[PDB]
Order: sequence, then structure tokens, then C-alpha cells
Amino acid sequence: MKKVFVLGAGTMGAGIVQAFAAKGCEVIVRDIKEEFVDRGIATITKSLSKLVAKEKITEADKEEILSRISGTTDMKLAADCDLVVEAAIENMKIKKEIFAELDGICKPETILASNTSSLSITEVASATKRADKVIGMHFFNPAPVMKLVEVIRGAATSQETFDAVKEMSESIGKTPVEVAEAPGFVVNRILIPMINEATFILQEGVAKEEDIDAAMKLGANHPMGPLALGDLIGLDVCLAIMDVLYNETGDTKYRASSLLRKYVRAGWLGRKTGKGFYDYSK
Amino acid sequence: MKKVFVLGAGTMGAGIVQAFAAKGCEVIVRDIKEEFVDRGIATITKSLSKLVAKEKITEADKEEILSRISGTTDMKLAADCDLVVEAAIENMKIKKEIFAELDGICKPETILASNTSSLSITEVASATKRADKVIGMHFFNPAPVMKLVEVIRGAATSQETFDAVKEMSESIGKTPVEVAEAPGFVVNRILIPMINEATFILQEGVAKEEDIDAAMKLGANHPMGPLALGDLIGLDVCLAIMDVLYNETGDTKYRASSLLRKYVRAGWLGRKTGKGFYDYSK
Ligand SMILES: NC(=O)c1ccc[n+]([C@@H]2O[C@H](COP(=O)([O-])OP(=O)(O)OC[C@H]3O[C@@H](n4cnc5c(N)ncnc54)[C@H](O)[C@@H]3O)[C@@H](O)[C@H]2O)c1
Ligand SMILES: NC(=O)c1ccc[n+]([C@@H]2O[C@H](COP(=O)([O-])OP(=O)(O)OC[C@H]3O[C@@H](n4cnc5c(N)ncnc54)[C@H](O)[C@@H]3O)[C@@H](O)[C@H]2O)c1
Repeated sequence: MKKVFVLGAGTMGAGIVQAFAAKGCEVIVRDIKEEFVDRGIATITKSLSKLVAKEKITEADKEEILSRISGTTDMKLAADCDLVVEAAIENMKIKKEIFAELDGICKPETILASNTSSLSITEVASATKRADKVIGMHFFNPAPVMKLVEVIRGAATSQETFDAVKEMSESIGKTPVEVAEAPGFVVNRILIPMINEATFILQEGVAKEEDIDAAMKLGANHPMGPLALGDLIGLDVCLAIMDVLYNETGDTKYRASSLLRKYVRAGWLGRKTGKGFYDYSK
Repeated sequence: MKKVFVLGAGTMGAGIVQAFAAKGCEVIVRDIKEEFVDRGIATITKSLSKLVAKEKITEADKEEILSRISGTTDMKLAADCDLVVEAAIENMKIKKEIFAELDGICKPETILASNTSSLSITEVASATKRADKVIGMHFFNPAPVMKLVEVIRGAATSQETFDAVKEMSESIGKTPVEVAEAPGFVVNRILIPMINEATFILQEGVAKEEDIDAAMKLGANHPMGPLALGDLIGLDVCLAIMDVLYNETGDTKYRASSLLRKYVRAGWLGRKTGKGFYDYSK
């Protein structure tokens, strides 16, 4: 599978597109308006320049990756691609429309994959007549660098479809891991409550921000502490993920701290608002 | 603090002996049998050679260090020490008696600190009449190398004992962090439940061992995955800590999985037994 259709062209779409293109795939990327696609492309172009300045790749590799990527708003261009990776907005109604339409359009061979962090693949695939070829392909930000893809098997995802997505992932130099679908998969299910735990510690006056983080970094060799990491993932995202784990499981274990909900209601979302657990400046 | 008494010639107490001595403190290490003390002094000795091999230090340094360390099995030898660091077995009734004993032996100014991961500094302090001078000094294995020390204030630990242990942590080149005593402090309170969650992920069929650990390594940039890390800490230790956190809080969030109890009951404790989540060799 060398021809890849990617829907959406924000952070993860752009990153995913680059990931596929950088290892020689032909990639079409589809967004809604035309300035979105352009942005997605300029995003990727800025990222590759950062790789050239690092002397990680040549200016020629950059032009070549770019040469492998095309923009469109036409969903019909999906019809002859080997893999679709949907990385549009995290809304179930819409993902179900996208996947239905994609079911109509694409040849019967095409595998259809979502990059959703928090929505059920099984539920998405149920909107199609291709459940055996719907699958989750959950990448990690920034997708061109991070080597993991959680490969999320829905209830009806075939062995054959999993094996194909696995080889496809290795073919672009990523390490796929098989996941029977469950909330939070593996990574977010471990990582996020670890961040929520650091909010509880703080809320219960056990220790202060800088200390909680130094402790995780020096005591556990984590490259960044949990609170900084929350500020970096976004506190709204952290909060939404603890809510999904809690609503899906009914398990009081995944209850978010009151302090986290308050920071999100203040708009203290982290870096991207210049304030979360830490105050930031440009 | 010129002079340090350490209880325990085991893994940690040997490591803590080394951490102090190697920065020029005198140290008296006390265990309950000579064999043990000997074992301990050999361990510092072989660890100091290793440094020597890589020209981290020369022989004169090594033996200069070794000359600062004396062994004993008599508690009464703590009478002139400036700081005690108790790293004996994790058992309340024993710690209480040690600390009662130390309170009788030591000059009024000596600070009594414990390296306990899971017992209340405050309860230990109440077995003495010098609660203001009792504190936890929680090091990380290997104590020579790992920089962090969680400094754990009991309810009655004074500002001046805190300030003193802080300066002393720094003076041996460690980074102290202030902790108001609560179960699991900071590090283990985040880290251990993370390993327990991975055991839950495994028990519920979500994904297999190696995949869980590649996920956390490649998806979150953690230096090791949590299952391997559990095997390294010892699953008996993971379980005990989840059990303290659960009995101390009454919160079901910290309930250990059944898979964890089962592995512990099989003797599959980790590397130390040659088998935990993974099978090991030599
Ligand atoms: N760090 C992360 O953002 C991250 C990591 C892993 C997974 N995810 C998941 O990836 C998905 C996308 O997240 P993102 O961060 O790129 O969001 P984003 O908001 O930055 O980008 C979403 C893009 O999808 C486009 N879009 C909306 N409706 C569309 C449609 N019908 N067709 C084509 N494009 C459409 C939008 O125009 C937008 O450009 C979500 O499912 C999210 O849960 C995100
Ligand atoms: N990784 C770790 O081992 C680790 C890390 C952080 C904290 N701790 C804590 O530090 C303490 C020691 O654990 P360890 O791993 O070194 O155990 P260990 O079994 O390696 O050594 C404990 C030593 O204490 C000795 N001992 C028992 N009763 C004693 C007494 N009354 N006086 C003097 N010595 C006595 C034993 O002879 C033994 O050699 C525990 O409280 C534990 O929770 C351990």
C-alpha cells in the first residue's frame, strides 16, 4: 500500500502526511476549505526546513518529500488509494459521515483508518459495509518523529486488515503495536491519569509544581515532568481524556481532579494559551 | 554534618553509605550481623572500583572513601553521629523500636531520618521524644547515582530540621524536594499505579507485554516500559505500595490488579528471582 489518502490537515494530518511522504509514499491530503490545505502544506514545509537546518536531511530530500504530496478538497480522489488515514475532528457524527462517504467512494480493497484518540473504532466502522477493513492508526505528536503507532482493532477488524496496517507501519519506519480496542488504548490510558495524579498531589498540598516535576524527572528519569507535560498536551485534552475513561468504564479511578477542571474553565490550557500549570511567555 | 549513622547494609543502605562517604562524610554502617555488614562493605568496594575503572576516580580516592566507612552491629555507635539515615526493613514495629532506641543513644541535636517508601514518618516520630528532628530522606536506587531525594516532613518535623536536611542533601550533590507526608510521596504515588495500570491493560486482553512496553517507550519517551520496570523494582514491592496506597486512602483507584497479586504469589517477583513479567537469565 503506497498510495495514501489523509483527511484533515491540522497538526496531526500535516504530521501524518509528512510521515508517509518522507519514506516514499505518494500522498493526497484533503481538507474542507482550500486555505486549510495550503496551511497544512506550509506547516509540513516549515517542519522540513527545520530538519534541513538540523542537517538531518538535505534540501533535496525536502523538495522530494514535498513532490510526493498533493492537496485537494475533493473526496473523490480517495477512490484509488490503498489506505485512508482519517485525522479530522474528534466528533463521532462526522467521523461516521466521513467513513460512510469513504465507503461509497473507495475501491473495495481500501483500508480505512482513524487517528482518533478517544472515539470507538467499532462504532465508526458500523457506519460502513467494510467493518473488516476499518481500523485505528493512532499516531503521536509530532507524528514524523514519534515512532509508535497504536494499531487499534475494532471488534470486526480482520486479521488481514491488521497484518496489512502493521506492514504498512514498518514500511514507513514506525513501530506498530496491536491493541484490542479499549478506552485510552495503551499510552493515553497510562500517561494521562499519571498527569491527573500529579494534579491530585498538587491539590492535596503534598508538593509544589516545580517539585512534583523535578521529582518525576530525577526520580524516574522521565524526560519531562507530568505538569509540564500536561501544559504541553493541553489541559483540555487531558481533562477530556480522563472524562472519556471515566464515562466509558464507570470506574471512579479515572475521575478528574477538581483542580484540573478549574484550570480548563479559566482557559489555562497550557502552552497554547501561554498559561497552564506554568505561566509562559513569548 | 561530619558524621552519619546508617541502619542497613542492604541494597539501599550500602548505596546511601556510598552517597555520603563519597562526598567526604564519615559513616558508620550498622546491620544485625557481621556477615551482612561485610557483604555491604564489599558492595561499596566493588562499586567504587567500577568508578575507578572508568576514571571517575583513582585508587587513592576509593580508599580515602573506604577509610571514612566503618562497620558495626552495635546501635550504640550512633551516639556522636550528626544524622541517622535508617534503611532497615519495611516494618512499622521495628522502625518504631529503632527510632526509640536511637532517641536514647544520640545527642539531642542528631536528626533521625528514614528512607522508608511506604510507612508514615509521623508514626515513626511518635515513638521518640524528638519528633521535630524526625524526617524521611527517600533516596532512589542506586543511591550513589540518582540525584533526587524526597524529603518528607512528618506532621511535627521542624522548619530547621527540614532546612538542615535540605542543605545536607545539596551538600552531597543531591536535589531535595519538599514533601508534606502523604502516601506514596510524589514519585511512587505516580509511578507505581502506572505499572499497575499496565498490569490491567494486560489482564483485560488489551495488548501483550512487549507491546505495552514499546508503547510507553516509543509513545511517551520513557526510558523503560512499565512491565520491565516492575520486574526491576520487584513485583512484591509494586504490590505492597499499591496496597499501602489503597489501605491508607480507602480509595479504590489504587486497587492492585488480580494479575499482580497472582504473579507475586507465584514467586515471579522480577529480575531478582529471574522471572516477573519476563523470563530472565544469568
Ligand atoms: N496531538 C493531537 O492532536 C492528536 C494526537 C493523536 C490523535 N489525535 C486525533 O487526531 C484527529 C485530528 O486532530 P488534529 O489535532 O489534527 O485536529 P486539528 O483541529 O488541528 O485538525 C483537524 C483538521 O480536520 C479538518 N476537518 C474537519 N472536518 C473535516 C472533513 N469532513 N474532512 C476533512 N477534514 C476535516 C479540519 O479542517 C482541520 O484542519 C482527532 O481525531 C484527534 O483526537 C490528535
Ligand atoms: N529499591 C529499594 O530497595 C528501596 C528504595 C527506596 C526505599 N527503600 C526503603 O529503604 C528500606 C530498606 O530497603 P532495602 O531495599 O535496602 O532492603 P534490603 O533487604 O536490601 O536491606 C535491608 C537491610 O536492613 C537490615 N536490617 C533489618 N533490621 C535491621 C535493624 N534493626 N538494624 C539495622 N539493619 C537492619 C537487614 O539486615 C538488611 O540487610 C525500606 O524501608 C524500603 O522501603 C528501598
